[PDB]
Formats: sequence, C-alpha cells, structure tokens
Amino acid sequence: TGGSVHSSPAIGQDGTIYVGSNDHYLYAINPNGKLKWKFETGGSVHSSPAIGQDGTIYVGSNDHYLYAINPNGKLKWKF
Amino acid sequence: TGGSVHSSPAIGQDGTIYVGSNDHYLYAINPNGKLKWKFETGGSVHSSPAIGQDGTIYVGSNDHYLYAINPNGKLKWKF
Amino acid sequence: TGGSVHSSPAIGQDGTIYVGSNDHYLYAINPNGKLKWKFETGGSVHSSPAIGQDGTIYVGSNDHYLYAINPNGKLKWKF
Amino acid sequence: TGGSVHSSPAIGQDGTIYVGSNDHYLYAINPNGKLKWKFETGGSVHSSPAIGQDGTIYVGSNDHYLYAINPNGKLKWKF
Repeated sequence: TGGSVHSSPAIGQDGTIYVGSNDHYLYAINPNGKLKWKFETGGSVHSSPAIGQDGTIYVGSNDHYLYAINPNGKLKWKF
Repeated sequence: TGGSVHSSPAIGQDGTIYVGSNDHYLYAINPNGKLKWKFETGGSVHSSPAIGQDGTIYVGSNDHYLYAINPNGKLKWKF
Repeated sequence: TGGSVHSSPAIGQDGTIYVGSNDHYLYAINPNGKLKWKFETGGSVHSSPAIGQDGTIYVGSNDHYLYAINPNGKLKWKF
Repeated sequence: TGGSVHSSPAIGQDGTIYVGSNDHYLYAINPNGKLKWKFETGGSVHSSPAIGQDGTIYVGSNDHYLYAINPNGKLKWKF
C-alpha cells in the first residue's frame, strides 16, 4: 500500500483479508496476496473492519462515517 | 456521525453494528444503515465494543469508565 | 477504575469482562459490574486482552512486556 | 520485548500467542512463555494480527505493508 497500516485485518469466510490504511482506503486482498479491490473513504482508516453474516464489511473512517461495503467492493450505505 | 470513528465495529446476534466515536457517543446502527439508538459517555470512545452472550455491549471511554449497555440502549452499569 | 480506557474489553467463559487502562492495571470485572481482581504492570495497557483456551489472559503493556495472567489474577509469566 | 506492545494478541490453533511490538517485530510465543520465532517488519507493528484457517498470520506494519506470515515464521507475501 501507500500508507501506514494501523487497522487490524479481518478474514472473510472465503479467505479474503480486509484491512484499512492511512491512504484513505479499505483494502481487500486474496489469500495469494493480490488486490481484490479497494474502497476510497475520505480519511485515514484506523478502525478495524468487522464482517457480517452476509459478508458485509463494516469499518469506520476519520471522515465521520461508519461504512458498510458489499463483498464486491461497492458501497452499501454510510452513516 | 459527527466525530472521528476510531472504535472498531462489533456485530450483535441480530446484526446490529455497534461502534464508538469521538463525539462521546456509542452508536447502534441497524443493518439497513439507520440509527437504532445512541448512548452518551463523558469522553471520546476509542475502545472497541464487546458483546456478551445475553447481548450486553461493553465498551470503555476516556472518562475513566467501563460501560455496560443493554441492547435497548440504556445503561446497565458503569465501572 | 481510573484512567483512559483504550483497551477493548474481552469476555471470558463465565462472563468476566477483562480490560486494560492507563492506570497500569489489567482489570477483571464480574458481569454485575463489581471488581474481581486487578493486576499491576509497569506501564499503560493499550493492548486489548486475549483469552486462551484454559482461561489465560494475555495482554501487552508499555513496559515492553507481554503478560500471561491466570484467571485467578496472578502472574503466569511475562515475556 | 524491545518496544511498547500496542498490538492485541491473537491465539493460534496450537495455542501460540502472536503479538506485534514497537521494535518492528511480530512475536510468536508458546503458551509456556518461551519464544517460538520473531519476524522483522520495516516499522512499528501497531496492527493486531489475525489468523486464517490454514494458520497464516496477517498483520499490518507502519512500513505500509500488510504481511502474511506462514506458521513457521517465514514470509508468505507482503502487499
């Protein structure tokens, strides 16, 4: 990545690794180490993502929002 | 929300997302992205919430306290 | 307790809530909100505690050590 | 260890306790308190490690990389 990784990673049911970074991105990485996708938030992602029963990834960001992201990398909703 | 989100989200038995924020509040969000309730502490909430077997949500705050909150949103006890 | 609580709490099998604080103490609290015991480290405890299979409570401190503490509240070892 | 321990410990399938430290190392410590191995990253390890189903340890570092480490303490890949 291009920023310090303060978020603690979470592992999806299929092995996908989700982690936030200081470059405003929540990352999704395959077990082989290559990028599944990346989601742009407004600020540093110090929150550690949590994975729902249906696969939704929830993580907070420094831009005041709690994000919900579908497993394909596009936004479900933000609070 | 109106504060930086450092707490990492915790997901309840029914899918309720709990996360703290710098605006002194512990938020509770429904899986559809709408507020269920919010509880106010006396400082920033950087601890990440932990959920018990009976649904109690535990979380710390900068105001020296450890909070226990029932799933309704009202205080159980503080330490 | 007394001090900013950055440690995210962990929940034991019997419902005991373990959390660290800046007062150099690791805290074990019963589900009712009363103190069970406290263990003193050499620095602030920002690490969130993790619980082993036999009940051992692992947590780190700013005094460079990782602490292993028995469920009764006494030192198992420190690294 | 050599630096402050902010990473939260994670427990493997065989009871191994994994934790990061500000000395740029990810530690693997047996339940008996003896060192199993330590893996050097570029910068401080604030991220709390996560463990996949095959035993891979995922942790973030201040050197911008997300690390995947085999159970034997050797690098699988970095992102």
